[PDB]
Amino acid sequence: LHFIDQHRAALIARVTNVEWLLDALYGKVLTDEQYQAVRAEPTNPSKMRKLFSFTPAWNWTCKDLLLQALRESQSYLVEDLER
Amino acid sequence: LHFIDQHRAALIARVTNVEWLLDALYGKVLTDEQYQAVRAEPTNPSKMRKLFSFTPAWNWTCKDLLLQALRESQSYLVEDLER
Amino acid sequence: LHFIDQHRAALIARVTNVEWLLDALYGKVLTDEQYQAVRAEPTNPSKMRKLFSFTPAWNWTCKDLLLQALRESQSYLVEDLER
Amino acid sequence: LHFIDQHRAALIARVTNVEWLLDALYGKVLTDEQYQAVRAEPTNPSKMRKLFSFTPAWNWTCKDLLLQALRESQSYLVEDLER
Amino acid sequence: LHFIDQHRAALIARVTNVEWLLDALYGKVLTDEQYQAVRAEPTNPSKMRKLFSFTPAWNWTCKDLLLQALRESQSYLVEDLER
Amino acid sequence: LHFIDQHRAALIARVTNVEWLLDALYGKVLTDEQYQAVRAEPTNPSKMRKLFSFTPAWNWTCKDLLLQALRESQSYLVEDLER
Amino acid sequence: LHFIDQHRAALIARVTNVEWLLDALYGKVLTDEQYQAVRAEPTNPSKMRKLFSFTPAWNWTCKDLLLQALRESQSYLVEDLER
Amino acid sequence: LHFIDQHRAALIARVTNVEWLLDALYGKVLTDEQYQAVRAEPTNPSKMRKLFSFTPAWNWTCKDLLLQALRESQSYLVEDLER
Amino acid sequence: LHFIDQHRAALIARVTNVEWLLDALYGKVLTDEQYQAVRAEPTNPSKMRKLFSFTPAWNWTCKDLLLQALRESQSYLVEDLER
Amino acid sequence: LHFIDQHRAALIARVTNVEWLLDALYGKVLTDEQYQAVRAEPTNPSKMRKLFSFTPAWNWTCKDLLLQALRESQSYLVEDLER
Amino acid sequence: LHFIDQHRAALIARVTNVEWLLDALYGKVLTDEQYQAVRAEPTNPSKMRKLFSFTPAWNWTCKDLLLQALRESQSYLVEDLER
Amino acid sequence: LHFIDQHRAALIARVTNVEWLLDALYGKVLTDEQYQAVRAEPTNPSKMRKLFSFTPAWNWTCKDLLLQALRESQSYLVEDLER
Repeated sequence: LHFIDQHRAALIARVTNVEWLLDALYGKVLTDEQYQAVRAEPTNPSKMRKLFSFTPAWNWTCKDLLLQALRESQSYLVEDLER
Repeated sequence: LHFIDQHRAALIARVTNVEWLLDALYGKVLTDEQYQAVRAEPTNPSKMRKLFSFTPAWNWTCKDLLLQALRESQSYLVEDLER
Repeated sequence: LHFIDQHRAALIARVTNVEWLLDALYGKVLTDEQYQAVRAEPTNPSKMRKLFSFTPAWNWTCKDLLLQALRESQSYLVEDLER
Repeated sequence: LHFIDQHRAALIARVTNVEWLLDALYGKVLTDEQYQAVRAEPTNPSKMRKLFSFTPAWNWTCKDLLLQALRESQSYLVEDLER
Repeated sequence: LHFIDQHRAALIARVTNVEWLLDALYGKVLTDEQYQAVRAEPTNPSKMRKLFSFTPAWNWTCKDLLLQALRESQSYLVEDLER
Repeated sequence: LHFIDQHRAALIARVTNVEWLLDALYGKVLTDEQYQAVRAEPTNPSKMRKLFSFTPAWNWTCKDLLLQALRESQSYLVEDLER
Repeated sequence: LHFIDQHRAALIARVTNVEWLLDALYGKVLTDEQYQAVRAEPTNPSKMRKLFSFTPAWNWTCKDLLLQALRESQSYLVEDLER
Repeated sequence: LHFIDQHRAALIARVTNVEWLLDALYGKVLTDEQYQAVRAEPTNPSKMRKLFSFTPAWNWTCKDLLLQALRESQSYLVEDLER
Repeated sequence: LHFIDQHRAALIARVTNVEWLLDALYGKVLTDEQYQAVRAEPTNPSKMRKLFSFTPAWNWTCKDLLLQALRESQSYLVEDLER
Repeated sequence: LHFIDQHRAALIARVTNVEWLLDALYGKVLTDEQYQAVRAEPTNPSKMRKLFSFTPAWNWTCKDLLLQALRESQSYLVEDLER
Repeated sequence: LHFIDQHRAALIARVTNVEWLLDALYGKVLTDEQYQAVRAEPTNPSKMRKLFSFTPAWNWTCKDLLLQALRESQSYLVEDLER
Repeated sequence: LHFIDQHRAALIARVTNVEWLLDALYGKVLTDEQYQAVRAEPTNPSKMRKLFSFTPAWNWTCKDLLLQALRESQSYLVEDLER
């Protein structure tokens, strides 16, 4: 939801595990060519920037799934960020 | 805590026992694929580098547990470093 | 078949023996340079992803043989996954 | 023949091994400068788009050679596509 | 079961008889090649760590068999563990 | 000849004496650094795969010589395999 | 035959006379270098493991010969185990 | 000479020992930085492609030296090649 | 200071230890994203070029620290350099 | 103290009794895992090198105790060395 | 000096004792991290390549010291090479 | 000379007394570490291989001395082999 958009800078500068997020979000909201497009990007902040460049085409449900994926992957990160 | 960040270079260049540290930190702050990635790295300083590249996503508690693990494993190392 | 696609994440995150999958599937669906490329990848989930990136060109028969290889290798893994 | 342009979308979306096609077609119809031009393109669908962008300058013989190269590389892919 | 996962560090740090464990687990869960791979590992803790690296593919039954093997082999070790 | 390629998986999974083959094939088709590289590999199936990863450069005569060495060393193995 | 791999653990754990067995199996399926290799192990279980690691290359005839050798050498073991 | 570029695809697909070629050709036609760049290439066919990417700047003498290095390294490979 | 700028070509072509320089310069003049970006660059001269690309934004003090790092790390390299 | 690293080559090349040294250093500076790791090393100089690879993590006190162990254990070595 | 650079291929392909060379060169021209990096390299020619990758930063004195170390270790090797 | 490496396989497969050879070649060609390393090898053919892997650094004189040692040790072996 709006949480990921309200903390764009922190998500860009602090996410360390993009691989699990891409695996979780594949097929339902990510098409494959986008998967190889974002995967070939060299460094983690750049991959986060590329991934969030595709958000404006998403609905509430897509952001909800992304937020759930972040909570499942790094609960401590979102817990710190919300505080 | 801030200790491991302020002494990053010394931690990279001087610590020698990494895989015990991974076992101590496994299951709470590191996941399985991250464990495999950090373990396959050949040299000890490079493994420390791979581990430290994962720090930015961590909160205060993760660094606290890491400091506890280092104190438990090499008390003499941290004792010398803090001086 | 569709089984490997609809459990893509589980195959990425849980398969531990990729070597026998390669040497069994060699000569019919993977060529030499592809085998060298997938084998040089360091970590097991990363090799799984490298192999799965080649799937979109495959037919029903290739996925059927791949599934048969999984069933022959780890019957328990596929048995747990299907449940 | 007409197979490659009548199924342009499938070739763009499903070809996974492009370097074998490139070096097979090198020298006879492909000169170097566009070889490094296409080789620097990051993801496989994009390289397929770049390669297909040069097709309007090809005659029947060149596209027949390309079809033969595809048949030699992945017989299963063309067999599925023709179906 | 979950017992071997919740006490992973202690099982790594204390188990000294890997030989009879590998003998008992051969065939039903363990094939020849990775048995050879684990048998070439120099130290006992490293052998346990390599063995545990292959657990994510296991189901409940495999973990139960491993727990039974540990109970049969070292009653004192597990008896210390639950307490 | 084609025999060693058509049963590649069986050769990977069943040959146990790589040392005599390496001694027999040294000098004429094996180079010194090649021998050092293949000898440093830990496990027998991995050594066999390292050896077969270098076969595509071989001609008919080299494969025939290797098959002759196999027949000389383990006649029973090739006899069972051909049946 | 299937007997030796059906009860591998008990054979490792109970058989006590290895020198006679190696003498019986020498020359026909065991090479001399294998003979010194297996002889160098300190304990009886280690020698038995070194021998059994060489079984995957064996055919039915070799397993039958080994079964006959064990039957002729240690009867009490075979009738006790088969029950 | 023209031999190496007329058989370019075979050289890409079948050369297995490129490291000796890099060792021999260093200092006279290969400079340090490109040697390091090609040395970091993952797979042997990719190494061959990277090395041949530098050919258009070579004269007859450099190609002759490379051909002589191929002959002295793997006589069987070339001998099969022209035939 | 001006020393590193006046010998730019020598620093690009002769520096062999990039790892310790990045470890030393981290935190004060290098950001996290800069460290990750430079760390993924394949070969040492390329990493030197990438590091020098950000120099125009540096003051006298940053170049002084960089020069001190070079002097203490490899005294022989600089000592040859000004001579 | 600083004595041990200034004569590192002679310490590697001449020390013959390692088991007693590891017994003396066990527990206070040496953990069980690294004890097993160093003890499994084949040759005495190699064991010394494995031990010395662990020095950078040590403080003055650990080196002082190791020096005392050498002095009390082998007198001829140190009495030849310091001169 | 220039001697080791002019005979680089022979040094790569013929040196058999690397560890003594590293111990001789440790401390004054080799740092700890480089020592660990070269140590993990599997094969002797490959460790020679890794060591020679660090030459460009060296001055005349460092190469002279390396030449002296080779003369001290294998006088016969350099004696044959110079001829 | 060329005699020992032209009959390398027979030397590996038939030489039975290595301790006398190491005593004869100690010091002049063999270093202390080299002697300890070759001694720790368990089996005689493996010891012969360990010794022969160190021959490429030898000149004509070392090979001549080794041939003289073999002739002095086992006249029957060389007499049979030369035929």
